[PDB]
Amino acid sequence: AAPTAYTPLDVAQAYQFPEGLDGQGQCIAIIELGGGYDETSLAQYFASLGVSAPQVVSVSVDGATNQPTGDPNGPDGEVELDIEVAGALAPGAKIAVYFAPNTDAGFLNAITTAVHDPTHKPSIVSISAGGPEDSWAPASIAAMNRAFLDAAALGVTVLAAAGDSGSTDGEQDGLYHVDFPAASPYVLACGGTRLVASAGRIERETVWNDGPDGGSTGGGVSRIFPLPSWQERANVPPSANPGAGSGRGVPDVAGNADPATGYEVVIDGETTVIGGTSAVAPLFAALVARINQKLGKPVGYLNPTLYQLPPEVFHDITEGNNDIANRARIYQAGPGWDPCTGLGSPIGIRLLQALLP
Ligand SMILES: [Ca+2]
Repeated sequence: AAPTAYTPLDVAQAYQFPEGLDGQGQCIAIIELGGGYDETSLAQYFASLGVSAPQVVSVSVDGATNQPTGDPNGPDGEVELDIEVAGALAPGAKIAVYFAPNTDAGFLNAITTAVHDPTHKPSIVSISAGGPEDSWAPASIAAMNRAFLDAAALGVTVLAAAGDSGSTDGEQDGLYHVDFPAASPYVLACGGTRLVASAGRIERETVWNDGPDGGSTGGGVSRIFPLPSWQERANVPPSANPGAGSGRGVPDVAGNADPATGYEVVIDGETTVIGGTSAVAPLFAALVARINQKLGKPVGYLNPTLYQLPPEVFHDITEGNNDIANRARIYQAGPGWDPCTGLGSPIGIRLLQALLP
């Protein structure tokens, strides 16, 4: 009931991120289509958490640059949240922030620029929500999906927030929708939960759903991408939309996103609390950076592997739903993979152990 907040370190601790690793030698690319960040907030924040501040650099795509508007409730909130969560948890990694115009081509160009970047050479790319998959021009979906396929072939991991408006994803057309890029089978789709945790244990973790007013995690069944071969044993249900039909299930994993149990951050000089699935992609980008550091080689495309690992690697979320439109409870969490939280929240050290040869 009482709203709370965690520093990113608290959340990493709850998910048992592997100790002694900080992402040294890795580079995490973060895609942004607006706003900016200021060095003052970043320095104050990293100093406050006691971590050595990671190097953060901006990359201009199609003429766009780092331009904070100064409004803590504007786009700077998302930009600084992304950098602060990733940087606080993989402080040994270099962070490259790619700014592009807010257009389909700018978004595509930022991704490809990051993936093929010979100067920054990122091994991981973190992206926020981009909109209901069926609101996208088909040619844009194809181009974006190919960019993700290329990243997978190149050994670059791509993570994307699943959305903040539940199973309907902000549309009021009487249908359920999943968000893109999360829906691409080549992206690690990140859903959201409400986490109640302390240093040594998770007291409770449920689906993030604060109703129409407070938001809810995206999740569902794609109407564009077929059910991947590697996801056929996850028990993805048919789409809830009349006509049903199988399709790629969203999300793949999930982590704390509820603003009511949000992240303490500093935006435009102001200490405040922010949530949303935009926090989850960078959170897990940091985990992957630590794992890549230990393995000595990037894990790249992880989806097929994740779905074949033993379930002990994940914390299964079984309670809650992401319906903020009606009383049907579509979709609902339950034992095993579900369309609200996927495989659940990863247990960092067990995931690393499972990936060690
Ligand atoms: Ca579950």
